[PDB]
Amino acid sequence: KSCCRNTLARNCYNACRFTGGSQPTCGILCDCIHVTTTTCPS
Ligand SMILES: [Cl-]
Ligand SMILES: [Cl-]
Ligand SMILES: [Cl-]
Ligand code: NA
Ligand code: NA
Ligand code: NA
Repeated sequence: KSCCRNTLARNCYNACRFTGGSQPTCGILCDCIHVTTTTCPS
């Protein structure tokens, strides 16, 4: 349920997940967060 600060960080996150990274890992490595709601903070 991912949320990233910009598109460079977004690509970071998707590639991280695809090559085996857990949610918390990918959030840490790509400066992203996970929410239980339908939208992210600006
Ligand atoms: Cl996970
Ligand atoms: Cl991991
Ligand atoms: Cl997280
Ligand atoms: Na993964
Ligand atoms: Na984990
Ligand atoms: Na982790």
